[PDB]
Amino acid sequence: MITKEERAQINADPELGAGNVLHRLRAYGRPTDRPVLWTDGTWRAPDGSHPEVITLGELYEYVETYAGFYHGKGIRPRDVVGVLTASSTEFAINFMAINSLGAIPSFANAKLRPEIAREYIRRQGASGAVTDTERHEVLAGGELGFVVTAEDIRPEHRAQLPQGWPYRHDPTDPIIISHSSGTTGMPKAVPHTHQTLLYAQLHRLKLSVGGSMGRLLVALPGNHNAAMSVMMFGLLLDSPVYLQSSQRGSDVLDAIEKFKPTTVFGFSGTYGQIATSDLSTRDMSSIEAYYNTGDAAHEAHIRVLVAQGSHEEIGPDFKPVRVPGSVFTDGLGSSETGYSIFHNGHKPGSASFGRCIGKPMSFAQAAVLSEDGRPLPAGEVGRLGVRSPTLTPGYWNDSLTWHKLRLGGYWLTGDLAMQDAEGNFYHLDRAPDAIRTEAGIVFSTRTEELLLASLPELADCTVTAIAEEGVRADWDGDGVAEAYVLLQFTDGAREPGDLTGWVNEVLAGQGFPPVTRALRM
Amino acid sequence: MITKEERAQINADPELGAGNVLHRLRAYGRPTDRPVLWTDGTWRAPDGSHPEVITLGELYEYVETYAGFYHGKGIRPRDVVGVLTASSTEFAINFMAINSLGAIPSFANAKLRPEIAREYIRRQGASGAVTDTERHEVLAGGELGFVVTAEDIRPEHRAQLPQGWPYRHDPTDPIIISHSSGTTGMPKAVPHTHQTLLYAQLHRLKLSVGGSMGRLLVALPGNHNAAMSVMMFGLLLDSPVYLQSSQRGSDVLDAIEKFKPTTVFGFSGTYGQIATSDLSTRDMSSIEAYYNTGDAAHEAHIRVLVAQGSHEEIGPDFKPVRVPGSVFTDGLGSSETGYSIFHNGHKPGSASFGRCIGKPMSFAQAAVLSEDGRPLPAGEVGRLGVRSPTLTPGYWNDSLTWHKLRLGGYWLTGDLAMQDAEGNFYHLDRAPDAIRTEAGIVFSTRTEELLLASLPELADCTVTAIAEEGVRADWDGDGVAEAYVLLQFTDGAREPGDLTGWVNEVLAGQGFPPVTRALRMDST
Amino acid sequence: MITKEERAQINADPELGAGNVLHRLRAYGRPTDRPVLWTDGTWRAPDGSHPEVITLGELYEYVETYAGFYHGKGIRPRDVVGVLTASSTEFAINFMAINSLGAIPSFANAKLRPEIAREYIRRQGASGAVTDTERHEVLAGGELGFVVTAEDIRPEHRAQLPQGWPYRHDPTDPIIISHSSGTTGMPKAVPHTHQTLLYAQLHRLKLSVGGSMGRLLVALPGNHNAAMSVMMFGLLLDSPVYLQSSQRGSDVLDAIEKFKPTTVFGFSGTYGQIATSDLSTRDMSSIEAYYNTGDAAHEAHIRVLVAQGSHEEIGPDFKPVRVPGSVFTDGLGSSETGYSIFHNGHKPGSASFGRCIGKPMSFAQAAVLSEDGRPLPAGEVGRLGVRSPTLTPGYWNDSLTWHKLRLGGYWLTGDLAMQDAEGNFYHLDRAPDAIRTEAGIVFSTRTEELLLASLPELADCTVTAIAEEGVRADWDGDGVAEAYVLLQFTDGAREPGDLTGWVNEVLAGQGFPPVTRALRM
Ligand SMILES: [Mg+2]
Ligand SMILES: [Mg+2]
Repeated sequence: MITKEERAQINADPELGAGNVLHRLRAYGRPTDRPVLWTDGTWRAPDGSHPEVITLGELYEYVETYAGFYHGKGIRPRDVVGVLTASSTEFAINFMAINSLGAIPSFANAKLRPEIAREYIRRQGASGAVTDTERHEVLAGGELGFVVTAEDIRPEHRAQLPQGWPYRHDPTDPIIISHSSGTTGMPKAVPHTHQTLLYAQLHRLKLSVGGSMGRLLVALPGNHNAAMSVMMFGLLLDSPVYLQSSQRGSDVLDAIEKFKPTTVFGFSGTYGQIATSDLSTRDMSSIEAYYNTGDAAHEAHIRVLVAQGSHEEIGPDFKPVRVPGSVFTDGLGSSETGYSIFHNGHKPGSASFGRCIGKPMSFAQAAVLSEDGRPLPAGEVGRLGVRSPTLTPGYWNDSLTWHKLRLGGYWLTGDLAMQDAEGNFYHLDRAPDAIRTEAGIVFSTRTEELLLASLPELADCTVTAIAEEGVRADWDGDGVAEAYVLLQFTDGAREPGDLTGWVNEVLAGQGFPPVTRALRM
Repeated sequence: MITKEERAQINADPELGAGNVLHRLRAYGRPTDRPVLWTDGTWRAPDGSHPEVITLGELYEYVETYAGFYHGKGIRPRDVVGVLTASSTEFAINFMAINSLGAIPSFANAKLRPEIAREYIRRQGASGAVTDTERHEVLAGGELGFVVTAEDIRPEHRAQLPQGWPYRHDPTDPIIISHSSGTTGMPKAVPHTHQTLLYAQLHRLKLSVGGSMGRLLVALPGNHNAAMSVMMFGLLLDSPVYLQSSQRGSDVLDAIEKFKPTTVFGFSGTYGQIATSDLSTRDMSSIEAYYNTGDAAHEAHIRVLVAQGSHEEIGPDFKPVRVPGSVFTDGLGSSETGYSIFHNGHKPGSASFGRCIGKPMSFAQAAVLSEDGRPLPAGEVGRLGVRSPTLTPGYWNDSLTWHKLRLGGYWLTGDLAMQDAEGNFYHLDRAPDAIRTEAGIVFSTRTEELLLASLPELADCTVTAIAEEGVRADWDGDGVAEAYVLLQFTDGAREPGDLTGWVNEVLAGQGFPPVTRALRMDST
Repeated sequence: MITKEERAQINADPELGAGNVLHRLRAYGRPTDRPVLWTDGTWRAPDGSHPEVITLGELYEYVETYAGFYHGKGIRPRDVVGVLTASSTEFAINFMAINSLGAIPSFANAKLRPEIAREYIRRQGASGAVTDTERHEVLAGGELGFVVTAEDIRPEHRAQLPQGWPYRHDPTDPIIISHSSGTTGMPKAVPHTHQTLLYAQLHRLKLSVGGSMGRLLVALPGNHNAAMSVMMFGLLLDSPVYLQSSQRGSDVLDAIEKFKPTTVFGFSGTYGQIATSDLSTRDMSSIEAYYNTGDAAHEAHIRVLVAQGSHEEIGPDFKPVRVPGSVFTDGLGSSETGYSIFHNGHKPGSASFGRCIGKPMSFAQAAVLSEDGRPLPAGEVGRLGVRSPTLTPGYWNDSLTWHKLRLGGYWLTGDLAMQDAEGNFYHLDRAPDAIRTEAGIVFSTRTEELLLASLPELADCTVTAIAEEGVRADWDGDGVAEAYVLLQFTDGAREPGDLTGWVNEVLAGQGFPPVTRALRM
């Protein structure tokens, strides 16, 4: 745990940031025999072993070796080095080592289409790259100056550590490039600086952190910058950090039972698999909070999860009382913002947030923007735009797209939203998921979810637009289209009653625009 | 309501501020015949009459006359001119006309005790002072270069208007002084600049935040800067404002029926009286929202009040829908903060119980401070300090007291508080009302409120700090005092035999630390 | 010329910027029948004429016609429109019209090689380009959406001016892309925003301009952003502005005699070419100031120029008294920093500056940097760094180069420098011109200059480094080379003997490290 002296020590350190957390820990003279992060043994250390618990001393050793190797291969400050791996621990070691020479680690998801990955990295102008074995063939044989794997980095390379190591980042110096998951086409490459990747975290520490933090289980996809964001925060707090790679419910559950984390970090899809598992055989007692990043988690999964473990609340005598149940926090955000900008907590008793994502974090500044970038008054639909010291300085090597996605000084998250009178924001939908129909704007995700939540005989359903030729009828667009729904029943109990009237009865109940027709599958 | 072009004009105005709103209205070319202020007939116009509805152009004419007049009395930029009156509209006219000269109008509560008012105004360095005919004797006969009343200002004085009028304020020039509302002996003079008084207002105007401020009924004590905040904000929005001077529940209620306001602004005492009335006789089909500052409004009242009128909401289709009920914003803050800092809306169905004041405004920044002046981890008790661009530059002519009420960069509100892990703030108590016994600290107003809904046979109780005949044991003091339970039984029965244990069981059942006795005074 | 009330109105305009000077001029109600722009007639107006003097109202007509045209061509905010012309006035009209749409005009020097012009623009992502007649074939027939010239823009297209015109720029919105002169290879595209391109001008407008900017002759190359800077500043001052396209000294001299400027703006090459001319036949009686951007002008020439015209010094009664001579201001600036950061004012009889350049403009921060980005103390040589609210946000679509050119939060000018203990900065040489020897650091240009100014039997000499192939020895390098000075004795010069010991004499007699060898040609 962190003392008050250490807490002051962190806040007093104007050099600390995303490029030197490891090195400031050494400057604080932290105990080096302390085990600091736990792994799923998916990363090969230089000695050939696959460490499952790593001490601060060994972390210095491993990072110095890697840094030595890359200097070896010619890596200088402001060079780009691709990291294409599935292993969270591998992401994290190459992240810190490349950082420490002043070069820029560029995370790619291991499961991009190989031509996409290859060209995604050529466009950054990278000097070379490291992969895991299964991805090695995706980059080797091309134009990169080196394409190595963990087997290539060996203890002798630690002797090549340059004079003056580690690098001394200015706040504005890039320390990572990463891309958001779930995209189509070429992912946009998002850089983050020494200052920005850690801003929100270091803001917390300047006052108080919530839920302590305890033992952190990082089950976020390791290519996402949040994995590094959380991991370094945990290193600073002297909280143990487990770097879980697989986003698969069962594997994460095995991790919870062996690591006994007090806080879990993950994506919706993982929380969903967990909440539909047979939890009655799982020791979740250690858990006190989950954080979810990216798309919001599903309220029925959340209800299953907050029932596990326990959290402390402020008692009536103003002292902590433990109570049954955990706290699941949804955090709307992006790779571009380096942290969540809005927060939505769910306790066991908590009420439905509906579509309300509340107010932005104090350091951020959001708005609902007209098409010409003025804020709209409460009650009107527009583009959600954020301002923040955690915001990226702009897509790597793509100025043109950066500024296309800026409006009135705000970055555009790509969501549609409105404000109420008290100044809370409401997430309506992704802009490209709005369909302009003659009944009005169908929000496809709101529709799909309302339907699935009202008709239990449906196993899935899907809104899809159908316009005339070439017509574009999303939010950014001009035209109109009809919105057809594709249903997928469970085991029976079909309502041949119109289908289309069946589903437009629900939509009408909520005031939603109807869909043109609803077809089974 | 205010149009798109109008708000853009107000956001593109780099001169707009609490020193010149009236003249910026004139600059935006607004219709001069529009009624813009509604009074209660307590202010004497320069023609002798008592107008009840003032239009924008008439308002130019009055403020010009009062400007020319004070100019004729020798008033220059950066002079103080005191304002001791009971009429909210009289506070208003003097505020803008004194401001329009670069001089700092200084508000003082009419009902202040004679020796206090005269001293408070004298230590400011005021060049003079205006009074309503009642409080005249309180300031006259002293060192003020003048002491005047409305009748002393005739139409003729309009021609005295200095060339170059009106003043061009710098953001950091002062435009008001005003004091708080607790007779801690001598009130503290709080100045506010061209920029701080309207900061919150203009920040929400730049972000279109707000809504449901069609007709504003300002029942705040006119001597308090917030009265001018709210009036000017309304002027800017082009929203009828009504300047109710008395906080008699009855009077404010008659105002709700005459003015038909959409938003109502007052101090807690007013709401406390209005809630406990026969609301069946009253016509409140206008009220959508309440605003309350100064004292926290007790939840038992707030629930009576959110019952009236209607307000819009976002229905499931993401369209506005009108629902019965009203919103009761309770915002903390103090005279020093210019605007409320924390906030606490309340609807018909409410759960924001329990001293929880929410989170601070985005432009502001709060903390729960140690004695070393550092922010605590959640769950720990300390002193609540704040930081804000709405904050005052510091107590007028009292720098010693100013820096004594500041810690680690924050201005201390003198409240104790704690945070939950989600960063909400809970208002334990005013630090004077803190008594450290043996077991732990017992919060006094919390020990007085734990005999409300747990020991229901008293119309009041108090906790007192009698240690030695002056040996303190407060939060800031380092000693141990005896906290006490002092009761008040109304007529009937209910009274048991034990004069000590009846108050100790409810305290132990809600986690509280020890009392030590109890008695029964008369009502004297 | 302009009043105090107009000057306060400007200084009180929170919307004034590089994207709407023309539109703010109208908001201020400037008279429209008044001339404001003088040309050399190299630009075809929409009606086919070639105006030589343009009223402010006629300017509104041209820009609106061009705005209506680009609007019907499909140009939307944040689009990029290449401008490839030799006409300053054509650069200027297009810059304002493409601005007003929210689109981004990209200037390119007309003399770029076709294979490079084509690609420089393609890399930006432009939707289209306008060219003068000569350069249409350079971009025509490409992947570009359109390639037009001024013959394509008739008065009809003014009817196409869109709803809501002109654009309302956020301070951070891009409003120009241009590049620098004197580069080899692919020039670097420098973008500037609504608030950076005019920031030094608006800031110096919080000081009395006093009337030294009475009639500006802008003879800077048209593709250069300084030329738009000076133009817009002049417009704001209600100072006539002449847009001379040619940099040939004789053409700028014909311009000086015609327009009778009070302040001239050029590049040192223009100035040199003027200073070496038979000034006798020339009226230059109107000049009170020259201004020179980028590279300092040869002080030899400067002396000849400040000889011309008269200026105004302050009198004992505190009203201005007119004295003979003029003021020539060197200002090391760049495309990236825009204005000059540094000012070196020369007037008649003033002392030579040597290698001093003074202190930076109050709004910028400059430093001599260690290789890890720390400011150095007086005495030591390091890399010259600059921070300024006038700095570009970074090269367009080339994040990689942008951060390669940054150090400890500063932008690198490319120069080596040191400070005296009084604060002033001294420019030693270009970081690629330093030669790492064992004689020490030999500054290529300083050695060349010293020799060519002390032993007058030379017309030119040249210092080059000779080291093992692959070894880099240029400050940025780690290895070492040997310095050779190749001598070119004048026609009939009394070519002596030895040589190596001849140059080593004069260069070691002023302190300079020794050269390895000296040969001829
Ligand atoms: Mg909702
Ligand atoms: Mg979808």
